[PDB]
Amino acid sequence: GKNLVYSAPTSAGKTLVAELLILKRVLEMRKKALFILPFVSVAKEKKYYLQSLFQEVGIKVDGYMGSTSPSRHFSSLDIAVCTIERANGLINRLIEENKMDLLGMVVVDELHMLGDSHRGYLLELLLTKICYITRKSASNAVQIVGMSATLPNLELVASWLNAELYHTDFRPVPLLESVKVDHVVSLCYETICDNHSVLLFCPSKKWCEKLADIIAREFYNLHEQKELLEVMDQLRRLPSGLDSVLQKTVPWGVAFHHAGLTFEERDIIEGAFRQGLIRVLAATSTLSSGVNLPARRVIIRTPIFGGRPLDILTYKQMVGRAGRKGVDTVGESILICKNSEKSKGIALLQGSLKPVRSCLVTGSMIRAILEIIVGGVASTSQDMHTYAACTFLAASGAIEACVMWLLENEFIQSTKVYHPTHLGSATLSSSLSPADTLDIFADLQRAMKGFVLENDLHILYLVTPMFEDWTTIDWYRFFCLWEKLPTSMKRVAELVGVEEGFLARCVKGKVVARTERQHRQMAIHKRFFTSLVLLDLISEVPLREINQKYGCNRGQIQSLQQSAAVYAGMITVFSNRLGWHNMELLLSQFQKRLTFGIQRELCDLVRVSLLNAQRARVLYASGFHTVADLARANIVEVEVILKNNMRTIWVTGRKGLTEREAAALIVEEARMIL
Amino acid sequence: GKNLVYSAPTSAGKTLVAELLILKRVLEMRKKALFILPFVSVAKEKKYYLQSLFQEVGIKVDGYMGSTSPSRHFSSLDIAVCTIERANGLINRLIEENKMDLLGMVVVDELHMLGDSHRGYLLELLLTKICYITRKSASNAVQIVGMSATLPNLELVASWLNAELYHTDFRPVPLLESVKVDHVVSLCYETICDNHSVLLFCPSKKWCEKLADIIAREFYNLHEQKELLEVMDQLRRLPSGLDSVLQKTVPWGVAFHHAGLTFEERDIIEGAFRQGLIRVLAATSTLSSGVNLPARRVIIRTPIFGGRPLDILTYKQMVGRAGRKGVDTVGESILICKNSEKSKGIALLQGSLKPVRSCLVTGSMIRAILEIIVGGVASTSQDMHTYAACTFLAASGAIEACVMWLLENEFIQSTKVYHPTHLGSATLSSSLSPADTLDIFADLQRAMKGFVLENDLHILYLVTPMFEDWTTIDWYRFFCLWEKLPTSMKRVAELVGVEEGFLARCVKGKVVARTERQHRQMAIHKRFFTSLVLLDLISEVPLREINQKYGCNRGQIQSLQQSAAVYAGMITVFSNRLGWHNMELLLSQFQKRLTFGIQRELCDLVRVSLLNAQRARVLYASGFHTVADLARANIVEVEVILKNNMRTIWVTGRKGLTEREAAALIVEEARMIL
Ligand SMILES: COc1cnc(C(F)F)cc1-c1cc(C#CC2(O)CCOCC2)ccc1C(=O)Nc1nnc(C#CC2CC2)s1
Ligand SMILES: COc1cnc(C(F)F)cc1-c1cc(C#CC2(O)CCOCC2)ccc1C(=O)Nc1nnc(C#CC2CC2)s1
Repeated sequence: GKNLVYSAPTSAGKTLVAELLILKRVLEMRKKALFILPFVSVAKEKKYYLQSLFQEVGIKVDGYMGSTSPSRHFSSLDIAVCTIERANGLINRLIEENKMDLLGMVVVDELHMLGDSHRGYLLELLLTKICYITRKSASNAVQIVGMSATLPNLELVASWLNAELYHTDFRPVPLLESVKVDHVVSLCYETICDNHSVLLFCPSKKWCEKLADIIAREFYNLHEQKELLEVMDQLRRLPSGLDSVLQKTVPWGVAFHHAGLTFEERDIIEGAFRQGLIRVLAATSTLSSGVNLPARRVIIRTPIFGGRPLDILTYKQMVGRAGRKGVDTVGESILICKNSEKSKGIALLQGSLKPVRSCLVTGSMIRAILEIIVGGVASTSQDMHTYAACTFLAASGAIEACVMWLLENEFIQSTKVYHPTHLGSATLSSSLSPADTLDIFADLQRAMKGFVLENDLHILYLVTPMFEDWTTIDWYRFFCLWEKLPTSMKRVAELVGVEEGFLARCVKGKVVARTERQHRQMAIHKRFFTSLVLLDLISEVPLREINQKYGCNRGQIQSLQQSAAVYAGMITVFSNRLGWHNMELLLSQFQKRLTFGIQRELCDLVRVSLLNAQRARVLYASGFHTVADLARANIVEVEVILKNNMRTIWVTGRKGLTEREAAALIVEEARMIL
Repeated sequence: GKNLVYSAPTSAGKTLVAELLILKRVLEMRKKALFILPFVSVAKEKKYYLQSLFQEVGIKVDGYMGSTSPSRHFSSLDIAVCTIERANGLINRLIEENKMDLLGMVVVDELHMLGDSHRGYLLELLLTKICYITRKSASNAVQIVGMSATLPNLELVASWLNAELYHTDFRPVPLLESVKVDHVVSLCYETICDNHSVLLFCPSKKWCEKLADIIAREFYNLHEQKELLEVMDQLRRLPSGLDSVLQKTVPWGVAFHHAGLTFEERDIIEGAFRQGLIRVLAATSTLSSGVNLPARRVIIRTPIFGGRPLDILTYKQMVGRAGRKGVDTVGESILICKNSEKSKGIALLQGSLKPVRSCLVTGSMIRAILEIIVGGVASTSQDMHTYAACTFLAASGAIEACVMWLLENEFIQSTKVYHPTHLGSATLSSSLSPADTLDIFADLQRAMKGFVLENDLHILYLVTPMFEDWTTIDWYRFFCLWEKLPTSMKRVAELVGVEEGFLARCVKGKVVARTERQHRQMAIHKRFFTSLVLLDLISEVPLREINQKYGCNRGQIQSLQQSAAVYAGMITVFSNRLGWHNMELLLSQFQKRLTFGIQRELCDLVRVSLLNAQRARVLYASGFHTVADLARANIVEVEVILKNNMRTIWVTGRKGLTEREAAALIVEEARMIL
């Protein structure tokens, strides 16, 4: 229980050590384990893997990722496979409730993210709080396990965490590198003739689509069918339908995988590839940091990705997916270069990843100071410097500046001793960034004076996140929709701040330059467009209909859905902690409605993990209006309802599931819910 | 008519050459002649002097200064004694109306203000426009005469204006500067016994008052009466009454003069000092650049003014007031010093004033570009660079940045010819700075959607200027007034943006730190406090009642009065040019009501220059409700009304006026108006 930080090339079973450590710790100390994964997809994959592995030892495994959360109290859980942001929230809530002693270990995967990143600082703060609380109260308190690629300063991280060090560059499939100067037809032909699949990464999404189409054309012209047809049918029965280009590419074992698709389509392509059924997949940069998806031959189209040299970490994690342990002898990754790109290619071939930074006036420091002060762990400035000493920045004078920033904005109160008033406690328990909480407070307080209850648009405007640019807003379409809007929605539009003059400016004049800080007025109209999209989402309209009506593809629609669900949950917690009972009551339902994009009727019927938003409606239309009603039904009835030995329906973390047994698991899990 | 730029010490008849030049030009060419003065008080004094000097030659003199404007069309005028800002506005209007050829000369006094100052850049833009128009369209077009103290780069100014150069250090009363460091009573006794006046310059208002108090006390302990009693009675019957400290200081030949007093009290004190009735006058830095008030001996309290060494220009214009031409032989300017202040004093005794800068992304450059483009004198970048060359900055590449700034904010439209749209023409005509015109547009547009006509407060909030901090707001009193406000005024308070939360924050907690640009919300509450003060002003409540109710002294109240009058006129012109007829109609009355602080009924009755706000009320309450009704009245009637050979009433630019002939002039001017 002396902590641990180790690194090893992926595909070497590096998570094996972590799984055994979780087993030993949870079985001996009977304490909790937090498994922190960087992204939601890998988080779900790991959650299902842990569930499958450990279901036989009477141990629960349920994770806090995305907009979801375990259906059971955290007390019953034994392993929590959460994400970085939600793991930080978990740590903050545990500190607030004075139950840190319940925690037995915090396993962290992909520790290299702790450096330069928009979410690495959350990991740094989480680990810093663990170290601080462990040092203040005492050698079996809380173990930390870390995983990553070859880190130049891995020993520095181990010293920071007071953990052992273990780094070995061993992989069952050695990776060979000998540059030999598109000329891809013969290469792909000789790769396929060897009975091997191909994974090729492209810089753009349209470029990936086009390359998949071209490769399908090559294979169709020049040169199992049952499983391919099964995958085709699986793709067909989806809310968003089947892509035309995907339609003409899939039958030839060639397809594409980009952020434009929906999560279900991406899952279908990934699962098809893992079986070898897809012989060519044109992916993008996102898949590099996605689920474990090995391929004998990996292809990288160009060192230039998005108008800049491809990152060394991205290249390393792309090449790490070259070779299969147990069936391959040697994998291969090829980076096609050019005369001008030869220098970039040779530069990327050599050199390890850059050193890990700290990313700590800065919003991260204000966040950390708030966390410690309102967590009741660093109240007096005497001990608050020990926390700064515990940070990775120290291990590798802004505290006074940030502390003042919190008192100026009434986040904390001074008495020598600092305390939170109500926005410090509402900000920390809400897991909202203190910088944006001022705007959130101002907007919510304004809404409660003049709220519009005719429709859900005013509630949607308050749970609409604009922390990132999900899509390039089309302003002519937006103006047309504004013209077509009813009066009920226009009332809320005027209330929030949307002006017809600004839309008139944008429809014809170029995007107004937001040079001045006071031009958050641009963010208001983007937020209103997003809120209209969200209203269409929760009105249960098809993804394609929204895509044509607003210009946002289905992938961006789903990403906005997840962001709005998480933001609605966060705002609900904020309002609950601020004592805004009517606001909390209005916002409580919306988290699930955004999560699933369903109407108020289906909220109870989506508590079954096996019931989608489309499957909730067909079961709801048939006459099942509640989980209890589902619990009382024959398998054959739901089977025929769904139909109106070969696998068609798709669900996350699935198995050899067919329509026959799919209905059986709906009632079985419905019974368990009761 | 070859322009001219000359410098000479004040108190040497340095304006005689200028008066001669205006006389000759106006009589020969029969063309107008502006006379730009820096401040409103000196502008009024010069206007009255020119009126007296040229009334016998059929030359009409009436200036555009402060919140006032001539009652007759500019066409009838022969000399316009305007201020820097209003002279710039006059030239802009002349350019807009394509009647620039009416101008025969532009005499500029105190040209040293061209350098470091918040109003010098207006002078630079004015002179640059004169030069550009003269050169683009030609020997005797528009003469420019200049004046200043000893200027290190006077020849540079002459070269910029392409004018002559004359610099002379000659004064009839050669000044004898002498710094020296018990005997104070003896020095005061020997100075006063010489039958000469003394002018002290103290840094603080309170210290000036207290020093005058101690000097009066010492004169009393060590101890014409009729004329001093006349001055005392003149001070007595003023709207602000008589100051107790001034009451006990005046009758000993001692008095004080600061911005705290009212314009009428300052005028009375200055007149009494000029006649010799006041022997000792403790003034402040403001009087240094004010009216021509010579003194035999000037004394400077300490070079430390406002926590910093006294300015060199300020010190020079202080010593310039030492010596009377015609009755005195020599002048003395003593600067008492201490051990620590000896170095600063010695530094101030030696050395001339610093060179004149230009003060030209900068708002001044945006203003200049807007003026030229909207005026139709530089529509293409080819010639606009010529205007840049004409500037004093050139004579001693930001245009592209400024032109984009105007296109970004829709001040001008590109076609490559440039034009104004509506806000470019409305911004130039109103003489509003383009930086603040965006906020003004946003606020006025928002008001027209939800205007409150119950009271005059919502109109006042839109004509309240917050370009400077006229007073330090006492937030406890403001909160008390807030909780005591009616509902009609609270409606407008909530409409504009005033929140009880911010007022509560300020009432107990320290003044909130406005570290962020989004915190113009502090300016809203200061503006509302100022608008309440203005509402009490135009409601015709006494100055003392406002001072007790709000904490702002009478001098600050009058300064805010003038600022609000000018801003109301500017906003009225802005609304007129933008085509806002109802807003212009509502704002049209308020300029005069704010100029005089009267009610709607007295607005017509104050058209007589010889009628204060108090003199309009006593005549109105009697039954004279119109200027025409005044024209039909006997002198004895108005005299008895005023009562209910002694010069007891004060009026600007007065003469041996008592209540007997004061009534006579009221009816005489009433007839002239008709
Ligand atoms: C109150 O906070 C949430 C509420 N609800 C949801 C859910 F509904 F989605 C998610 C959150 C959340 C969102 C982000 C985030 C984020 C972004 O990256 C993306 C969205 O926009 C802002 C930035 C980070 C942390 C949290 C969070 O606190 N998680 C937890 N939940 N239970 C917990 C417990 C417990 C007791 C056992 C001890 S800890
Ligand atoms: C439209 O502008 C005004 C309207 N009305 C008043 C009056 F009612 F007060 C004053 C102004 C004004 C204010 C400032 C100013 C200023 C500050 O320093 C102080 C206040 O806040 C902003 C900064 C500067 C210029 C002007 C102005 O244009 N003057 C003129 N009037 N007729 C003119 C003519 C003509 C035809 C013969 C050719 S030119």
